[PDB]
Amino acid sequence: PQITLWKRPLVTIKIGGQLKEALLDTGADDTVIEEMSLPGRWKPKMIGGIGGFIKVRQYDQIIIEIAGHKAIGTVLVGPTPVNIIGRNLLTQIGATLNF
Amino acid sequence: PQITLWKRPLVTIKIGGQLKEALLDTGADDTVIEEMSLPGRWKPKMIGGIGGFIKVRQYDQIIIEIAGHKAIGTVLVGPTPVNIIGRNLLTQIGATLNF
Ligand SMILES: COc1ccc(S(=O)(=O)N(CC(C)C)C[C@@H](O)[C@H](Cc2ccccc2)NC(=O)O[C@@H]2C[C@@H]3CO[C@@H]4O[C@H]2C[C@H]34)cc1
Ligand SMILES: [Cl-]
Ligand SMILES: [Cl-]
Ligand code: NA
Repeated sequence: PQITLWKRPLVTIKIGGQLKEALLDTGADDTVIEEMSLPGRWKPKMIGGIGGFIKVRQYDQIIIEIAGHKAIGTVLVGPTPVNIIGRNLLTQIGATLNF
Repeated sequence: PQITLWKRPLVTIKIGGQLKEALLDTGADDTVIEEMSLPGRWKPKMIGGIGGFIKVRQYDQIIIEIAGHKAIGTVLVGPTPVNIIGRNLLTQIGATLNF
């Protein structure tokens, strides 16, 4: 699709068999999701947002569908105000910015 | 142009007679610039994201040139760690996300 930006670019994602809403976020290097259960081991990560640095849990090689497109990659879990799909997964679905 | 997302989508902007580097950010409703002077009236605002809230000054009807494309709108000024071009101005330059 071609997504205009008059409204937030919200999509449905599927992760762990569950549907969630998330924002397509070119300003995010990484994908950050609200608290949820994921399989496997996690690693620590500090990320810096507009209001400072939070701790998240980094899970690698997670199956995730984004607007019907299949991806497999890193998901950060923690106290984000919105689920954000960052560049690590936007690249996997072939997303570009155009003007 | 077509901008891939392997790296941060940074562009040069012209704002208030100054050149800055800013991120084309589909996850930002609003445009947020590091401390600078702008002309005209402003009012305070609180904006939130990862890490919490920051206080900014809201300037309306500010002309910005974004990668060569002129656009007018509201600009928030304050202690952002990165200059962000949000949806309020991305729409005006005709930016879309495509996959
Ligand atoms: C009302 O207007 C606005 C304008 C902007 C913002 S916001 O900046 O909070 N934000 C909103 C998102 C909903 C979180 C845009 C986002 O695209 C930031 C932009 C941004 C980049 C870098 C520093 C501060 C802000 N990205 C970022 O949080 O990415 C993570 C934070 C860091 C950065 O790269 C990774 O991506 C994830 C996890 C890591 C809030 C209100
Ligand atoms: Cl505006
Ligand atoms: Cl349009
Ligand atoms: Na003004």
